[PDB]
Amino acid sequence: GMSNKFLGTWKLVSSENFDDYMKALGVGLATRKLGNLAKPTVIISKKGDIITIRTESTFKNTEISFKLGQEFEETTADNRKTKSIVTLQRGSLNQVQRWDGKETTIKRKLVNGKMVAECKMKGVVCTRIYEKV
Ligand SMILES: CCCCCC/C=C\CCCCCCCCCC(=O)O
Repeated sequence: GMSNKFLGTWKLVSSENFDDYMKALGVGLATRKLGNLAKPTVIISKKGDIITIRTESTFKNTEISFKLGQEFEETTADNRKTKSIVTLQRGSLNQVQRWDGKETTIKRKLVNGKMVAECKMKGVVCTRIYEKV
């Protein structure tokens, strides 16, 4: 299952191409300006086979709970209602969100003890690096 090295609290330390990623999602300018300033913490926890990913920031908080391989309904930070799934691939925790015939992926992987989130929508690739805190 998911590595126990994911469990705990993570702080954003770098974000590359997030504005274009949000644009691809249809997020408007005022929201993007606050999203570009946000430096969230992400808390990953697990109870039995249920994994929770909680994001906290001044602007927006989110939380998802899921079992690997089991599709669920999600509310995203920008207020999309998606059909989502999280699965593993080579230890990467990979999320897909679907809605209105569109798709985005967020792949969260451990790299030298950091957590790297690769976020893809259309041709846009955004990379967000987190330190464990
Ligand atoms: C919730 C805190 C960050 C987002 C703040 C701006 C709010 C809405 C715009 C849409 C953002 C959707 C992506 C959120 C980030 C996913 C990748 C990650 O966990 O780093």
